[PDB]
Amino acid sequence: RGSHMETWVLGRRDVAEVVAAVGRDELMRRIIDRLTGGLAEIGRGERHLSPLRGGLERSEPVPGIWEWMPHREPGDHITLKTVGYSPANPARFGLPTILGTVARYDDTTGALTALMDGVLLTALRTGAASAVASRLLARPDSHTLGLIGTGAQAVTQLHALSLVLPLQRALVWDTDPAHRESFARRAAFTGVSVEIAEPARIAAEADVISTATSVAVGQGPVLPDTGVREHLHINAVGADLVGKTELPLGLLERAFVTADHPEQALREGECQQLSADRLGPQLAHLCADPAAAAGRQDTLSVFDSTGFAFEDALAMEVFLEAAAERDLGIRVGIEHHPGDALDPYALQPLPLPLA
Amino acid sequence: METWVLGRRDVAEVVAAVGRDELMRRIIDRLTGGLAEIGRGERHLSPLRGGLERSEPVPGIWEWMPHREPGDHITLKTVGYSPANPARFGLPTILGTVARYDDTTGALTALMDGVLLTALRTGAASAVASRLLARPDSHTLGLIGTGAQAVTQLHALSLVLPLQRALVWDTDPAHRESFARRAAFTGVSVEIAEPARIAAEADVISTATSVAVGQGPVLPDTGVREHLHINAVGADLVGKTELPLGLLERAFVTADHPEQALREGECQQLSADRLGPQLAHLCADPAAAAGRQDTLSVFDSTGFAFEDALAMEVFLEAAAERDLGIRVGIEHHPGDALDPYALQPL
Ligand SMILES: NC(=O)c1ccc[n+]([C@@H]2O[C@H](COP(=O)([O-])OP(=O)(O)OC[C@H]3O[C@@H](n4cnc5c(N)ncnc54)[C@H](O)[C@@H]3O)[C@@H](O)[C@H]2O)c1
Ligand SMILES: NC(=O)c1ccc[n+]([C@@H]2O[C@H](COP(=O)([O-])OP(=O)(O)OC[C@H]3O[C@@H](n4cnc5c(N)ncnc54)[C@H](O)[C@@H]3O)[C@@H](O)[C@H]2O)c1
Ligand SMILES: O=C(O)[C@@H]1CCCCN1
Ligand SMILES: O=C(O)[C@@H]1CCCCN1
Repeated sequence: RGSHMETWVLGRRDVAEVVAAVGRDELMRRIIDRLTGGLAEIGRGERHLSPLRGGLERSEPVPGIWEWMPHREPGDHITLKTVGYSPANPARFGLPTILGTVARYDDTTGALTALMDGVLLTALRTGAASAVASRLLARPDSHTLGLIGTGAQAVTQLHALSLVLPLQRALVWDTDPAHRESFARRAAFTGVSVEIAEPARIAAEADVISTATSVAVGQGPVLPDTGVREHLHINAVGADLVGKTELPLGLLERAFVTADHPEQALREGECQQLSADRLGPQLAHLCADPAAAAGRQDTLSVFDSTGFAFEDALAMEVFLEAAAERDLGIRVGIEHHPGDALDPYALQPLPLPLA
Repeated sequence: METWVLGRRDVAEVVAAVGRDELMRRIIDRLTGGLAEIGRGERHLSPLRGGLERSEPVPGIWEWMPHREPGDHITLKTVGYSPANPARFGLPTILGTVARYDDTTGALTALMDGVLLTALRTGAASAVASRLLARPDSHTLGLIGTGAQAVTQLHALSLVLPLQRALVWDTDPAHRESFARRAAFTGVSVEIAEPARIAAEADVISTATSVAVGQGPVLPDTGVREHLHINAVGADLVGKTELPLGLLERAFVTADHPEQALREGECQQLSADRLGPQLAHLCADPAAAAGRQDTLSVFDSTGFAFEDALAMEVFLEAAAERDLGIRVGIEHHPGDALDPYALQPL
């Protein structure tokens, strides 16, 4: 009837090809630009924040969560990221803590049209979001980045931030000695000099900090409440379980705090520690009217990052566009579309080879 | 390492390898056993499902349906209800897929079609309820709505009851016209008949319509047989019902998922205290249904992810039997877990 629909699958080999072909820096800039425009759209009321996401707490081996994150563009498509936070992963299985995929469904028919790896895309859009926030809230001559947690997100935090700020040094800490010791290797491609530094030194020297740890519920802060530079900006990225926090309450209460997604942040971000009156205007507001950020670069600021599906949808479109140009991915007929729409058993087998 | 994907050609090859009747029976058996586990408190009903409403071209909804087995895997069905699909697009109303993820690590280990699977487990669920609640000598099936679910309703029921004929109705003439062809494989003779006649003559009815919210009922309260059992299958949007209230109030009603049915099924029209035991309890203790076969009964079917997990497991086993499917490395598992740009050869 209509032309046969199939699901366009970009797995790990194609996603690697997009990175090699576009270039890491260009790909990240594309994501930054698309996020910036989309957040400003939300800030103008032209689009909406994603609905709250849902999830299943897992107790074992270590407390974790598996979430589904929908975003609908009415009449167009529905994006659904499915993603696990499993922080025993790298230590028990050799896997990323964050493992997921992103799928797109036609909003008109419901058909699954595309499916791709969520691991790299997640890391990219999360670094991008910190870059968006830091352009607005970090001093534009920031030279020193601090990183607490030097696992996966840390790599793209450094990368994104190195594209928007004149970073000269990264001072880095992880409670796992092997993970902080390998960071420099992982960070080499950015050109930014790396030094292992304890949290107190990070707090004392950084212009900009990103916290992105797997700290357990009840076990923060990961950055001690000591001396910070007056203009410090922090991207508080770590987040999973209710009860999981990274920053000291005291520090938050001296900061201009902006959430990506306030309803979410107030339940599972750093803002879970705060009453709502202690939040400034949300990131989308700042994107749409950057004058709202006036004077905030020069005093303490916190971006409370939690992640939401709109970010995944935008990043996925960047990937799909680049994959379309470069002829990447496979086409798989996953859904059964019977030749008679009213007959579940109108099934077509694999054609016979020509003998 | 990789994701095992079973597509449209592979599910065709499953049905051929197993046989339509046998595959249905396999699903009926797994569902019976699984429901009984729930009825004994050994497994739990899936959590309430989520959804996004869609207004164009006609009202529908797209839903996500999770089921966790703590420690093995998480099943997620993603499924649309888009009742203009057949007439506008030549696509099924119900269009979905079912994915399996490892509970421990979160990885995506399998992905398959949800269209056949949904039709089969939904037929199966009615067969489960009907074996308990229809007269065992039922010979006449009634169908209101003769779209895709009606096919597997007839099929599954034909396997647990000695059906000789089906009396059928659809508000779309072209859809009631084609039913006999879609049903012919079962050997059950088909006759088109108005809803009042189906109500008077059927031993067992399944309602599975894409009726709009507030436009029920699809079966009139016009006189029924004493022993009638109804599988009330249709549902999607809150405010959608198929049965007349007067009939529900006189019935022994069992729900697949009571909490869900009270919100989205026929049990929307009832209070919790009026329901009989849930279907899981009846499967755990069939003796609890004694005598209900001979009086008016309704199974309020809404669909829940546990049924999809169980059906998916049947497909996976059959496909493993025959090395069916492809394996695709979708997820980027960097050898270096801490490097999202560690991609990936050689
Ligand atoms: N958009 C978002 O805001 C977003 C997106 C992706 C991930 N995340 C979250 O960011 C966090 C990090 O993810 P990841 O992929 O980098 O995980 P990872 O497991 O790759 O890295 C986490 C690092 O934190 C270290 N760590 C644990 N406790 C610490 C402490 N007290 N101080 C310093 N280091 C500590 C671990 O040793 C590990 O190396 C998680 O909480 C995750 O859910 C958020
Ligand atoms: N487990 C469950 O209970 C479960 C599972 C799958 C589908 N469903 C539901 O079953 C319903 C049918 O799904 P389908 O896949 O067969 O859809 P379909 O579109 O193939 O068939 C529905 C049929 O209903 C007919 N119809 C509409 N209004 C009617 C009326 N007032 N009287 C008689 N016929 C009418 C249509 O003309 C169409 O032929 C949907 O609501 C769907 O969401 C339930
Ligand atoms: O938005 C994200 O992708 C992450 C997934 C893990 C939990 C928190 N946020
Ligand atoms: O359980 C199911 O698959 C169907 C999906 C559509 C809404 C009604 N229930």
